Amino acid sequence: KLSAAELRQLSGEELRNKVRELKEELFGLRFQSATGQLENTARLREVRKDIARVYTVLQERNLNIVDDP
RNA sequence: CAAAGUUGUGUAGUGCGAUCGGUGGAUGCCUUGGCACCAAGAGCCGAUGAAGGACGUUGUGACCUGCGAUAAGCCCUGGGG
Ligand SMILES: [Mg+2]
Repeated sequence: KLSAAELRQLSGEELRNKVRELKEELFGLRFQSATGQLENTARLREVRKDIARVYTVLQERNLNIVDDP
């Protein structure tokens, strides 16, 4: 899974929790990469892409491009 | 055999020719680059912060191109497969 437009079915607070969880996962991945672990390197970019998606949804809600749930 | 006389000279090197190579990158044939134009556009950008940059950004060392900590990319829409 890589997240998609179903993030628009979530609420603001749980989307922000999603942001925090994604940031923590990226932190762990970066530490693994530094320490020599993390064979799965593509996730290291996909997590940042997911953060971008969640910020996209939040900003469209904030700017009223899409009606806020 | 002696006497008198004649002629000859490449083991150092060199010249010329032929031949076989080396160096060199001319020539010929090209080209992801230029040059001069034609036709149609567009003729402004900027405090909603420009022109141009610095630094950063990739699974990984650099540089170029793109991008800006949402960082060779995020979303919507249409096309295409
Ligand atoms: Mg003209």
